[PDB]
Amino acid sequence: GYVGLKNQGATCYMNSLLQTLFFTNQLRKAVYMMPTEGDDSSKSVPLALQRVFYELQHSDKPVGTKKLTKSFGWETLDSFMQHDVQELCRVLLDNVENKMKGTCVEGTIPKLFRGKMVSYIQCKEVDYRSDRREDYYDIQLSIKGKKNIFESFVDYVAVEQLDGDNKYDAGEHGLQEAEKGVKFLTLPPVLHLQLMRFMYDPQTDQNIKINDRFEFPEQLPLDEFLQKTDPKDPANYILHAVLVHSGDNHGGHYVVYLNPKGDGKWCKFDDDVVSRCTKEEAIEHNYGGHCTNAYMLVYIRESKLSEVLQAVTDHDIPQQLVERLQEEKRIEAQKRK
Ligand SMILES: O=C(C[C@@H](C(F)F)n1ccc(F)n1)N1CCC(O)(Cn2cnc3c(cnn3-c3ccc(F)cc3)c2=O)CC1
Repeated sequence: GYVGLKNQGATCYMNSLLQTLFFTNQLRKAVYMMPTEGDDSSKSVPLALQRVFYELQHSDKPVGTKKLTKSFGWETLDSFMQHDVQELCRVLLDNVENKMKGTCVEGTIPKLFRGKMVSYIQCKEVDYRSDRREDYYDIQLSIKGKKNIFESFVDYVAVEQLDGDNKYDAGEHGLQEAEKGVKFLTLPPVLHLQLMRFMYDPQTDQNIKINDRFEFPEQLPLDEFLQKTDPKDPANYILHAVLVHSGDNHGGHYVVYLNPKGDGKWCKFDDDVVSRCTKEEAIEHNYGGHCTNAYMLVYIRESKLSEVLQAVTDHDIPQQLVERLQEEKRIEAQKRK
């Protein structure tokens, strides 16, 4: 049923992320609604994303991404090497949130992808506490020395002591013994997790890939990490996508596994070749140990699954957008002949 993206070795994780976003159907529908009719054919990242999405949705042949990469200005070999995957996501989703501003789909990116957490300092021997709320669109999880996603989460919210050299400064009170930590207030409908497999190394001043075993489940209960649970919306997550990489460097092989409709029927998207695969190939096989493994995972909250993955028909694509892309295709085929 699904079509691939053309191979573009220098773009590393880009293709895998494009598919991930394409299959967040509620995002996709919102993308098709952006008022792009006036945009510049070659400078508009919102237009270029609509074009990629349309073509992934209608083309029988593998879809191209050069107009997209031009639009957001990452046209060099090391544009992709100087950035993390989530930084690409931010560049894409921001352009798109901004273009949806003032429209009926304003607020769609925050609604899907944004959560809130509290970061806090608590002094031990005096009453003074500081709470600060931060929003996040993604979470970077540590995997070195952790067996599984559960353990990463426990480490994320684990309390970090501050004393001796590392003491905290409590103004009125003094420098003080304290505890530092984070808790989640909310977890969004679509949860983007990056795994910290690529880490700086001082002993050799260079980033190295860590290929250790790291287990992640199909079904992920996260109530334990919330500051306050909701008994009417339990934080149960369902695995949607597994972004995978083989080898040790930016020359390696990047693929993504998805179960697009949430029903546990999986596929592997390996640039232009899309094929059915087993649940075992998408999940277990990419734990690592034994250089092929996952560096980013997408989960969808169970109570939102129906909404996030609502069907998208061609009726959901304004005809002004169809005509403009179909005219582009007409003229390319014309210069071709
Ligand atoms: O495609 C690559 C490079 C290749 C490597 F082999 F050249 N790579 C493939 C897998 C992997 F982990 N790195 N990357 C895209 C995937 C990547 O962004 C995942 N990632 C994301 N954020 C990280 C990683 C490590 N630390 N952080 C991080 C942590 C906190 C923060 F505020 C910002 C970034 C990380 O490994 C790491 C770099």
